Amino acid sequence: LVGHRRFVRANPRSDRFQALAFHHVELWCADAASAAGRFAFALGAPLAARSDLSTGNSAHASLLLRSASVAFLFTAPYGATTASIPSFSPGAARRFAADHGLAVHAVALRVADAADAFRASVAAGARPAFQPADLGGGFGLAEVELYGDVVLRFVSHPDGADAPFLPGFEGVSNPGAVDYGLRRFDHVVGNVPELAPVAAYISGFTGFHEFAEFTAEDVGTAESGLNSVVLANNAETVLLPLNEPVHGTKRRSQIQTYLDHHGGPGVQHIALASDDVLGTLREMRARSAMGGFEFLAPPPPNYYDGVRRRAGDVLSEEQINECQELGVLVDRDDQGVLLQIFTKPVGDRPTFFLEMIQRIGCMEYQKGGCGGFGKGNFSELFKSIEEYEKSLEAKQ
Amino acid sequence: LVGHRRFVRANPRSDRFQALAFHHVELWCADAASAAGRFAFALGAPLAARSDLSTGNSAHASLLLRSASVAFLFTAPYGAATTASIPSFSPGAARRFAADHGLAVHAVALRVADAADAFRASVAAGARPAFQPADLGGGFGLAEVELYGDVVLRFVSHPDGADAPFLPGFEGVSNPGAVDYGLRRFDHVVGNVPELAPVAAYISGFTGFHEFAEFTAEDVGTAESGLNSVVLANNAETVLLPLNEPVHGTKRRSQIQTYLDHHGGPGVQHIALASDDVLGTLREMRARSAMGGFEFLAPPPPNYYDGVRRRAGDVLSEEQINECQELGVLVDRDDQGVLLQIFTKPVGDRPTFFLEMIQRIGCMEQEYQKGGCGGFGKGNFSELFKSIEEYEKSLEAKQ
Ligand SMILES: [Co+2]
Ligand SMILES: [Co+2]
Ligand SMILES: [Zn+2]
Ligand SMILES: [Zn+2]
Ligand SMILES: [Zn+2]
Ligand SMILES: [Zn+2]
Ligand SMILES: [Zn+2]
Ligand SMILES: [Zn+2]
Ligand SMILES: [Zn+2]
Ligand SMILES: [Zn+2]
Ligand SMILES: [Zn+2]
Ligand SMILES: [Zn+2]
Ligand SMILES: [Zn+2]
Ligand SMILES: [Zn+2]
Repeated sequence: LVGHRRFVRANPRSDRFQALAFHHVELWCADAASAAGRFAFALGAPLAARSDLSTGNSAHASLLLRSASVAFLFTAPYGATTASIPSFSPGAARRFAADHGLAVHAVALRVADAADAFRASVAAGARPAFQPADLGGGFGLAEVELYGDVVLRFVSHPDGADAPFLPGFEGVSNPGAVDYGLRRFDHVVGNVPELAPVAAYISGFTGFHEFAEFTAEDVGTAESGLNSVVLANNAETVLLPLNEPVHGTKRRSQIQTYLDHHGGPGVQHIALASDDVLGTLREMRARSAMGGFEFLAPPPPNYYDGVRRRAGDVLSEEQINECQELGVLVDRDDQGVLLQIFTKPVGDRPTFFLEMIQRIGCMEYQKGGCGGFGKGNFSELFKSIEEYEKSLEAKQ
Repeated sequence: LVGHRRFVRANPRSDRFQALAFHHVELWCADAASAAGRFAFALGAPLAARSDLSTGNSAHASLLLRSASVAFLFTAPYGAATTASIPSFSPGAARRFAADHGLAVHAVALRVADAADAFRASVAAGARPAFQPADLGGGFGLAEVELYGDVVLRFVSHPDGADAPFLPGFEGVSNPGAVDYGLRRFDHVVGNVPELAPVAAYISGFTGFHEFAEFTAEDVGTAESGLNSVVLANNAETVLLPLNEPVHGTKRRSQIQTYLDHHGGPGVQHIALASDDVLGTLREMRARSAMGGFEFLAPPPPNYYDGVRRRAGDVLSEEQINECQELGVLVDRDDQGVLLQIFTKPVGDRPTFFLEMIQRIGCMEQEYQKGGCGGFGKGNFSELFKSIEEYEKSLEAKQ
């Protein structure tokens, strides 16, 4: 690493396969009904598809939530040839729940062809997880190891909006379901003990290029830190941050806390983009009291005087005041404005959480990664988590 | 067993300890947050208390939901033991439980006069011990015995008190904007077992709970399947514990055997939550269905509701009967009480555990309702049983 300021952005467009978009993210669950049901109301992502006993699948229970291009898959084992996801392992899924509580199993990329992505990845050092399979109807599926037991899943299928999530999934449209304006996955972040081997491995087999980086001096506190690199596809629409702890500090790094509590590497957080995040957050906050998500404590009021100074030329007073009311973090550069906020942990352990983001700018379609990653927001997020961890420590 | 019609109601008040009320039900989870979150908005039972890392407990993560006297506890192991608020918790047993059963009830808890007394009287009358009595501090007592399979009967005792915690070490939660949908109390908790006779003898034996009602396959079965049921009751008939067994040799598998097969042994099949306005409650619950709330079994056909008009039209308004029809509520009536009952579809992934919303109308006697008002109805049970059988058939058609 050289640090955020010294990193010269480039884009060689070195992808080894066509990484078109995030397709979905799959959580392996103790109970898919419980997780999907909670997430549906908490995020405004209505049930869109199911594959389970009611669809003839006795191998696994899968529920798909959608908010526009946000697609969350919740899969749990029952107590085989009927599986709609042939990579599914009941034993592994059962162990996963015990090992982590709620957490991400698979990060799915839509690719031109699953077999080609798999072949190109494995020829450039990817560890195979699931050999390519024809799912029928022109669908391809393959998986390789991403970090720890999280897999990178390749999905290919013909263009067409009649297309099922996957063959064997049955559509759902609930009378009176609503969304809260979530549009797409923005980024998916992994925590690992050692960054350099994982970054080399993933960039190696994907051809994904460095989009950004952050050292402890960029985003850490007096007491703790991390190092981060973000890998990106050619269009910089698929963004995969990677964090490692830094050791020898006054406190333990929140990334090491994660590894300790999670029981190994995994997805720390998933960022969900909205075209009006302030509106989205108003809806999500209304559901907080009745089992929805909560948000990390906002910065003090003086922060929001800074937001005026730094971003008052792009954001209206109405938006800035709403940012303050909702506890949103604001960062800007010459291309974009970043609005970001983090939930409290979404399961039992202080591990996995979610992020709501809006990128303002770079209108052309919007250019991928508009506004990049904000050093200012990053350092506030990090401080936020550190403070959260201290509160937990204060009650021992 | 002689069946519902020939069974002669008698209350010997033979409780071997003071069974004051249901206190809570505990679900052991691999993921407590997901279940508690969904249940909170599905049931209108907001988070009321927690014991977890944020309260200094590094042994288990516990969330308590409350709607008035309805109290659901969700507990999961963390990935220390001295920081537990529930000293009977075992991370190993909870992990095996979740792997074996998925989302399921582990503990049925009664408020008793004293936990040690309940345990002592229970064990002396044959109860299999699960957790020896312990003092939790603040005058709280906790003890456990085996109920059926892995499910324990938990005894909780504590002083009468305005702002006493659920259990010592649990911190209060009050969300601004929290609401409830009018659920008031637990009505009954139902166990499915392979053989009713030994379990009924065991529980009645150790508790001194008396027979409140019974049903045979001829009472409630279909042309293709059945069950047998007995209901046990405390002295006040406020704590009601039905027990179901399968009947064999029929054209289809009993839904009770379906439960055992998919659960992997005996367990809690369903829990009935009472409301003083179940139709009002159900409207609220149904408004949440589209966004991840619970769903309900399909209503019976119109001719059934022509039935409820003839059977109960004298004591129900047309508005109530019409709403029962809209919502798929089943209606039964005896000489004392009217029963309004409806079942959810399975509440987790497996077609095992489900919930019931019930209202009992009558037996008003300050102002209090007599326990067990309306008893259990042969009519409603038959239709609930038929609903499950129909549900199962829809599942099988998709193979
Ligand atoms: Co982020
Ligand atoms: Co019932
Ligand atoms: Zn794992
Ligand atoms: Zn490997
Ligand atoms: Zn810790
Ligand atoms: Zn910058
Ligand atoms: Zn900045
Ligand atoms: Zn005592
Ligand atoms: Zn005594
Ligand atoms: Zn078991
Ligand atoms: Zn049989
Ligand atoms: Zn089955
Ligand atoms: Zn009767
Ligand atoms: Zn009747």
